[PDB]
Amino acid sequence: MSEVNVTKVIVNNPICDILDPFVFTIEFEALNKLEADLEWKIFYISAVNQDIELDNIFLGPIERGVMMFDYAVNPPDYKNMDIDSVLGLQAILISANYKEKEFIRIAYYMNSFYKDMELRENPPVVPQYDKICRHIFVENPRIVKFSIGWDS
Amino acid sequence: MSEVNVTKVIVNNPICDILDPFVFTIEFEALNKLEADLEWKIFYISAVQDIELDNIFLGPIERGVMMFDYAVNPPDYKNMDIDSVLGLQAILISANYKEKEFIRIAYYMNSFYKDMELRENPPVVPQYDKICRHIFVENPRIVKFSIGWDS
Repeated sequence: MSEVNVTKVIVNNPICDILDPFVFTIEFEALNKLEADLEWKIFYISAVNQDIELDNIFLGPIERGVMMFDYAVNPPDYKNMDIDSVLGLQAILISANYKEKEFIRIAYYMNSFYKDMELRENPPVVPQYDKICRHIFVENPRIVKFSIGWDS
Repeated sequence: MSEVNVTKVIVNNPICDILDPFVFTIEFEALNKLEADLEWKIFYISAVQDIELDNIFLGPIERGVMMFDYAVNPPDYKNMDIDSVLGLQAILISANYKEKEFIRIAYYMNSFYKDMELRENPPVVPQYDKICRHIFVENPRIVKFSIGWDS
């Protein structure tokens, strides 16, 4: 039923400071030309409280064939977030949409923690976001596909 | 009663193609000068026999702190069981003195196809250039052993 198959997702900087942008290399194959653009979104998932949309971009026109692209998005504003959405188990999710309907989601768990062990053992009362790093679990993508309408 | 303490181990390229060398940064402190060299080995652990990837000698050992980078080449995946290539494996750092092991540090790792179609349908002939390993860095498995030294 799906007109588009996602063939690759590369997490380019799986271990980095949390202030660094998320960078993905994404490959997909269109089985048919589509009249409209594909919409790719990135979501930050907290405290595994609501999901934060990091960015959304449109790609088109969509011809039959394979396309691979780089997608860099900025991190959310950790200063205005619950500390549990900053330190601990989080997730990052790629969402693909057509005509405002999601047809696949790919998410990766990630652990966020202070890089230096003493601050891990004794976290300060005021967080120091410049010394926190995320570790994305690239070997375990969580995928769900959805039946949507396309052009017919 | 150990004369040498291992204070840091950093896995420099924890997520990479399996054909890339393993690179470690290792820090240790000798509480006393030692008459002989330290021997550091790296082992590839299958089906989580073991393959010794390399061994190097460091010396002379003076009292104090030393940090060094240790790069070793991967094993010959073409002559290995596919189950020793894809899946849960391990990589182990071994430190020895006078041919006696006094500490071992190991990390689990998952190795998987980067392309989703080959992940769902792995080929009968492996494509090692398209497999990636993820070394599980925040869970080091350490065991220390009391050995004889110089006294």
